[PDB]
Amino acid sequence: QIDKQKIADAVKVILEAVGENPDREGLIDTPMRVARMYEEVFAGLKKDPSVHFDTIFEEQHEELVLVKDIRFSSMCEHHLVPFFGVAHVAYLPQNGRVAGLSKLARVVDDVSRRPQLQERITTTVAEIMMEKLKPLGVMVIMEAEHMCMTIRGVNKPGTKTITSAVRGAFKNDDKLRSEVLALIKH
Amino acid sequence: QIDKQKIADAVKVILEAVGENPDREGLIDTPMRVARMYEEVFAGLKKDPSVHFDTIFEEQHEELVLVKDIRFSSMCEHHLVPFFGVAHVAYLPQNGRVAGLSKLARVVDDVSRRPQLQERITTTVAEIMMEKLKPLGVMVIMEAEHMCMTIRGVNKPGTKTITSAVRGAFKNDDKLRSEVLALIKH
Amino acid sequence: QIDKQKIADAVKVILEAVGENPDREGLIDTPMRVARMYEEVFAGLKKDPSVHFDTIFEEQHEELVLVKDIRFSSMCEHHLVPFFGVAHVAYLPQNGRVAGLSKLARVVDDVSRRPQLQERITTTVAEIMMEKLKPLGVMVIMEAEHMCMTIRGVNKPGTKTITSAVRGAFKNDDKLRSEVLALIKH
Amino acid sequence: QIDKQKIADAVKVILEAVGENPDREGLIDTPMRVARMYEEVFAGLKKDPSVHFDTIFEEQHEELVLVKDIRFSSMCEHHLVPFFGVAHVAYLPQNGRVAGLSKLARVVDDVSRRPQLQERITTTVAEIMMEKLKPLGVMVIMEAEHMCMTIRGVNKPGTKTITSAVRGAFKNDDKLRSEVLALIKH
Amino acid sequence: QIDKQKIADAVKVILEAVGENPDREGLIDTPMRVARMYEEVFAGLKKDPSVHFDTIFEEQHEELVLVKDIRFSSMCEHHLVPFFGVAHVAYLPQNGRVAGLSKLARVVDDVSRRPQLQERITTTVAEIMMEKLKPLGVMVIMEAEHMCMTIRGVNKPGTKTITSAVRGAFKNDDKLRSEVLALIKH
Amino acid sequence: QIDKQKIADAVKVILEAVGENPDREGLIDTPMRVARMYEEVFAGLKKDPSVHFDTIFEEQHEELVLVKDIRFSSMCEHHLVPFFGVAHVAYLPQNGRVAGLSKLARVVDDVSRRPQLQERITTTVAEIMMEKLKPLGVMVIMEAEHMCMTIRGVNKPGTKTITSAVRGAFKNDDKLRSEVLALIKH
Amino acid sequence: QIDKQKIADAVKVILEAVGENPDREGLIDTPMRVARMYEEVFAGLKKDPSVHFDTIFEEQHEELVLVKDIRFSSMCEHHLVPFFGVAHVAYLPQNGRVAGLSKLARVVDDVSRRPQLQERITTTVAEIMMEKLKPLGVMVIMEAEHMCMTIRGVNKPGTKTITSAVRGAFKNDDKLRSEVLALIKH
Amino acid sequence: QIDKQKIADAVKVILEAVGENPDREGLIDTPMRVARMYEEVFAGLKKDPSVHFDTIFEEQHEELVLVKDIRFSSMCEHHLVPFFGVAHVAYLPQNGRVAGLSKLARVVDDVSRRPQLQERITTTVAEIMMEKLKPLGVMVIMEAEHMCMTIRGVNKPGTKTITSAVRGAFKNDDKLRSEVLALIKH
Amino acid sequence: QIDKQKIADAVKVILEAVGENPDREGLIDTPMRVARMYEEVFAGLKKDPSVHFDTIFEEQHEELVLVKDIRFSSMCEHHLVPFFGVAHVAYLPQNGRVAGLSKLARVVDDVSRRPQLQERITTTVAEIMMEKLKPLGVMVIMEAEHMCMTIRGVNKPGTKTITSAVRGAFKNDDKLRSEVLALIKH
Amino acid sequence: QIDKQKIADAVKVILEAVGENPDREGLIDTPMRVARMYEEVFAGLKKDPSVHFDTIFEEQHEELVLVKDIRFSSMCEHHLVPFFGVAHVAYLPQNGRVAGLSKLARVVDDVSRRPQLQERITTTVAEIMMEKLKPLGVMVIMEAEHMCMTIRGVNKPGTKTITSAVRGAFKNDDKLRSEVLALIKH
Repeated sequence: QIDKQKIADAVKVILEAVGENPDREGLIDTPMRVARMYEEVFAGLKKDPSVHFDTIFEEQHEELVLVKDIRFSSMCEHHLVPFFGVAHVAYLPQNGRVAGLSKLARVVDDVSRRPQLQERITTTVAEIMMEKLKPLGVMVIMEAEHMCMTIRGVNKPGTKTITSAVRGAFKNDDKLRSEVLALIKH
Repeated sequence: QIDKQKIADAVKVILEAVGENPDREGLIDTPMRVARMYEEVFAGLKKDPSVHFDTIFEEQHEELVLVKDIRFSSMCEHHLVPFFGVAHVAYLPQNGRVAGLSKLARVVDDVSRRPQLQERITTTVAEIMMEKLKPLGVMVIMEAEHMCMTIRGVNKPGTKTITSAVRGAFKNDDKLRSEVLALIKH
Repeated sequence: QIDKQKIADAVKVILEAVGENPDREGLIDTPMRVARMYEEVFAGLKKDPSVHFDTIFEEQHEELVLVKDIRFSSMCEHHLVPFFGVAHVAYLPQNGRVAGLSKLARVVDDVSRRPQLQERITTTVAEIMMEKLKPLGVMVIMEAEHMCMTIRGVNKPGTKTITSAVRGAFKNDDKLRSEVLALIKH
Repeated sequence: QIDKQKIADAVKVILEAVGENPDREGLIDTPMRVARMYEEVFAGLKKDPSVHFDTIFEEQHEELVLVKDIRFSSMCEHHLVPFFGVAHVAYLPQNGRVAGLSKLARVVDDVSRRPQLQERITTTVAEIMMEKLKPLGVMVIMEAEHMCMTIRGVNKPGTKTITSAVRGAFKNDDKLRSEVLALIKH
Repeated sequence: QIDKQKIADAVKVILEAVGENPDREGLIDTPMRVARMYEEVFAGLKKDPSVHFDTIFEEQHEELVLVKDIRFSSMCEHHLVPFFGVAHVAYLPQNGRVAGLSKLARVVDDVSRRPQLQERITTTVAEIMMEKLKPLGVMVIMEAEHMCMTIRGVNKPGTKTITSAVRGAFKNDDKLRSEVLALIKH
Repeated sequence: QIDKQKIADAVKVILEAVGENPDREGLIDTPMRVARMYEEVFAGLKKDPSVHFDTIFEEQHEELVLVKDIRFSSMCEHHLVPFFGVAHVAYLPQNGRVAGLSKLARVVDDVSRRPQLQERITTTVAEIMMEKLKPLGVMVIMEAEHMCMTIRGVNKPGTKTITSAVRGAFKNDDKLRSEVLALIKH
Repeated sequence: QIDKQKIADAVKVILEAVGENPDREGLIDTPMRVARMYEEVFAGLKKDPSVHFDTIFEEQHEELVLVKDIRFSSMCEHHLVPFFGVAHVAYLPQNGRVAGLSKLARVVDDVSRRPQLQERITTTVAEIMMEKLKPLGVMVIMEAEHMCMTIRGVNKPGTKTITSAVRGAFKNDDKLRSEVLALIKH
Repeated sequence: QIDKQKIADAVKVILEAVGENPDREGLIDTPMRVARMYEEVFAGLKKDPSVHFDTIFEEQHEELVLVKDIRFSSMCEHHLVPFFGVAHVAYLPQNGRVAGLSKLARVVDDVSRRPQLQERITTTVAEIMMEKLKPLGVMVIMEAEHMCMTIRGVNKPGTKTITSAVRGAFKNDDKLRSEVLALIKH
Repeated sequence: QIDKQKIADAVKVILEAVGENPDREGLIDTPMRVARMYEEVFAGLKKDPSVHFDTIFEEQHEELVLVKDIRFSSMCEHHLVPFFGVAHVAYLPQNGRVAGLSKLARVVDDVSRRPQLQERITTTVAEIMMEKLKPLGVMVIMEAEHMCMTIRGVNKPGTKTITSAVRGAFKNDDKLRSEVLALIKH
Repeated sequence: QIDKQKIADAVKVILEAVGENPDREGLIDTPMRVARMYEEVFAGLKKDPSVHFDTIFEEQHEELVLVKDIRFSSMCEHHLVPFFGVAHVAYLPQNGRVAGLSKLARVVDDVSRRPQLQERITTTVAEIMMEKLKPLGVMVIMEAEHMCMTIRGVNKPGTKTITSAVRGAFKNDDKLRSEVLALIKH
């Protein structure tokens, strides 16, 4: 349970401090709206994201699985402004241990819903999968645009950041990485 | 000069309140970074945006000028989260009073650099142009994506908001409005 | 409070009736999953979708607002299979009554979360807006693909259905309707 | 022969249970429509999909054949909601045994017309080909969007699942797999 | 029931006449395959396409409905070679009479499944809708590529033929036609 | 010389057999039109397609030549319905035996102008080039859509079939094949 | 019959005059090749292009027919270098007089196969249609790129020239012209 | 003839003044290179842009001619930095006076080859055409990107400026302007 | 110096020989226009293309440089009709010898401005770069459309010819060739 | 602090020398505007671009990070005219040393804000990243259009120059380079 009233009070202080009128009609509810938003976008601070893979797995299957264009969003920890884009998750199941698709997506969301670095989301999702799924390998790629960069002095809209994490077989098998990348293009 | 320290204190309170560890390496400078960011993105609170048109050029031309796909960003006043996209600005000069292209962009930026509604940015830019350029008419269209919407519970990425403001000749000449809209399509 | 157990029993009957083995591993949890899904996608049956506009902002703004590409999904009432696409909502505020963007999206979602016709979603959204925003006018357009049609006998993938509802000023002002349509193309 | 009446009764129970009015005009025929739909989309439960290859053409051609962007749809067995996209099927004929294109498509359709996992459709198609075509190798790739995921709480529209099955020469020849993937991009 | 054997005999004659060897492996079954194909693509000769309407529900709904990008194919009556593309069907319901979307598609198919002129398919579909739906108006547009043209001496691949039929209100209201055309672009 | 009258008679029989009125205005000339069309599209039955290379130009150039997006059409031998698309031809010349571009196209056309399998067109073009040009290697890729599949019960519009044939150096040099494939994407 | 030898002698003179060696291997046959090419591309000098409409189809159809993206090429009369692109032809049939598609294309080709101005091709095609089809109106649009301009003098590759001719109803009905233009833009 | 040496001396002074080393390898030849560049890009200062408009008579060449996507570049007179894009020129011939297409392009180039405002290039081109062609009307549109704006502090890459000039019939006939705009979109 | 009058006399002979009226208004100046055109497009016959190739010196720079999408045009030596498209030039500088961009383009133009084969342009540009830059290697790719093929009997518009030449390191390093190809796609 | 007056005097001399009237309204302030512009775009002459590298430490993160489509602009040192496009920067962090994204962009800008060669910007950025981040390797690619080439006699708009620099692991690992290139295309 987040203390929304405490956050709201801080937001009000911020608004006064930047030279705004916190009592004007457009801002009256902003403090609480910001609080509610933080509650939602930082909910992952209160959750172990690995729990979604504590579940019964899907019917046995032994070949590459790739789930691509999984939308995500997060907040840069440096500036607390959103960054957003897609994640692509590929892996080689071992002994038929396959992840429910919606569980995958929940991991990405849960890891994301806290102040982050894209790099840390990428590796964490890869680590959780290695831990919980014990596959022959995993490859995670994330692609995102950072407002940290679009709205600020630097002002570079259209810049995409791309992170990747390879574990297990994907670390040593370039042909496999290469196939994943080809399948992700389309 | 805004009180950055005061803002930083409030941000720290927010980080504790959401359940984060404000002393961890990735957050230690976040309070001050957010304060410096707010100083930059809300600088417009301290500026008259109309000053950029205190220099206008006198060459004699009476026909339509459209500047399209001017990038902008701002922060929704409801949630203090960025929205960003493009502005298109069209006007009918008279007495050859023409706006420098960079001056136009500065007006858009200055109006934008405060907590805003897209609607209000749109009309303000239009009003400033009527006041300072005294053209036969102006038409302003803005197109933007709101993170207010993409990162929150509602979760609708790809939603675009489009606003417009017409003044002078554009208000009564539908053919003219129509031509502008065709030229903006591209 | 939906009787999920009852639904699950009916689903199990359906699975037997189509010639499946409801006791096979891949189907054992299907009855309850379907029940939980129905609870979610038909939640709108228990909600008044108009409540989201019980809070409205007063600004001094009188010009066109268009929110386009709002993703939605629903279930055809004929076949209980999903249809999905986008809604575009345009309105002319009256007396500065402006809708929060997220409130708009919520209305679309809530109206959508029940067995539907696309036509009815379109008009209902429009009606709710006229009633709760009291704008000069509203125009709602929806564009969607129906699985009723992609998977089933007609087998016409790629077919899009487009519905519209105009009220108030949009009903009588063809120029205005025309401008909305141009802005929606881009 | 499916017991449609039994299904229709169960659907009526479901409609009552979710809080709908089964007697309203839009729903009166829904129970039977759903029954007829299930009879069609699950027809594959009554068919051997391998019969379509009981006719094969013998012309000494030994090189790669790829049939790409074969539309398919199916119903997830977990939620009985459609998933749909494209299948790509590549094979290396052996002794000039070539598949009729329409026979290929029929196999995909027939395997699909039952409650499924994408993975199982992929491998089943591949197995049927190896068995009935006896080619040097087969590669099957499927790309699909699951409504299981777009309409439910998880709410991740745009997410694509990609499955693959390689047999014979495609299992050991990475260059060949690579060429197929290039030809599928375009 | 058509006389497939008769057709097969004629096809065999055609194959001998063009200098082919009707006994070679690739052609042995061609006569009967062509017969079965004609039975399917010319099935409309045995059917009344008007029987599919009206699946008319009552809504209280008076606004435009457009179903676009309905795939169709037919055979030119001049050369018995396929032409194919899309149909777009728009109407203004009267007294809340709405057409099932799939019923619309079936009408297009049925009218199409016979030797045709694109022009005739277009008007026939429009007439059937006026007769059976009794709407305020209908507009039908078809867009297609003719192999009559792509494979023959003239050899103009990429040529599209576009036909239209307007009835009722669409005949007199250019604004309405115009809106339909805008919605069909996209 | 083809016996057009004999073909026309057979076409008339086919029209009666399918339940059409052969004497209606749109069909009266169809029998002879179809005969003249068959004369044209099956002209290749009377031609040696290799004669176009009884002509070569000695330049002493040894590097890759690729002619891409050569339009072709043909008739499936299984159903006598058109298929059409593009051919790409690449080769490594040897001793100034470069092929005139129009001579290449003529070979494709000539091989195509008879009842065919896409596979056979692909290999035949490749064989003719090896025989007549004696290059270090050849690679032929064809991409086409089959009406065999778009207009019939299977009904899969947008399906493309891709065939290839490699000879000489292209058979052993995967890097070379790969480069060709890259150059064909653009 | 044209005097190819005379042309070949003139071409040889041209080659000498520009400082080329007419006896080198690549040019030996060029004079006769250019003669044969001129015989083909200027064949329209010997043909009445109107004869293709001496056969008309009668069916009582009165609505708009548009044939778009008809490829053509011609030679500028100013420089004898090719220009090429597409023609779009729209007409309103009168008393059911409809043009065969291939006949239309032939007219465009025949008018084109002589030294031309794009403007003249456009009006000539329109005039022939009014004369031979006696429709309520015709609209012809041509779009082309001129090598007159890409290789020589302006050196402006990508420049398109667009010409139009309206007759009959299209001359007076701007809504109709407008609809044609919309249908051409897809 | 320009005094290049004088320009080169001034450029060298500029390089010293900005803190650069004019003797370093990369700058040694820069002063003369800048001089030669100015000679080329400002050559229009020494020419009468036209100055060269000869026409030919064609019959019922009274209809619209549009030359679109004419590439141009120029230098802003405010900053002496390039701007570039396309010009579109449309006119209604009078009495069959047609412009050579390349002559049009030359006029654009020549007017462009001097320090400019986009507005002035636009009107000048329009005026020259009215004076020298005496058409019923002319419409000129230019679309360009200004480096004045992409490289400087304002920093707005992607911004396009669009100017237009209408004379004669285009000034009073909105339908005509509209048709031009539609044809320019494609 | 070219003898333009001699060429003009030969062109006039050609025009009479093809059955044209050389005294009609559109053709009166054509002989001289064609002469002036040949003077321009064959100017390379009088020029050494290597002579203006100057290098730029960047000390120690050794990494890949690619200049892509360099427009060129030329005339096929077989038919004297234009072909045009793009050249891509990649090289590995040695010891910091780098090519000025405009110098590169000039070499391409100069080699092109004579009757050519695409292959010969390709290798010649490669050779000149080995000679004048002495790089570690060069790769040249050209992509063009030939009117030799679009306007003639063969009639295959859209056909692209692609040539390549590799020297030095690009000859033995397939990875490097591959990277160039990837960079050219975009 | 650069001597703006000196620069302004030189610019005035340049304007006279090219044949312009420096006293005309549009040019009066140009000299000083150019001076102020040079002060801004060449500000990098006074800064060390390596100072911005405040790396961030994330844990032990060792996997690929790519920041792509970073907009940049600079001035060619040869002609002092802008070139602009994108930079892509990829690196393999060592010991968790990661670069702030905005810091990366600042380095690109600072290196760019001086007369440059694209090649030198590319290597300098790469060097700075090796020095300051000490990663396992870096790859920098830049893609730009040069006005040096678009506005001048050579006149080749659309030409892109692509430069690269590889250090550390990217120098020896072609698979890695290849993966970066794929991710940049995407």
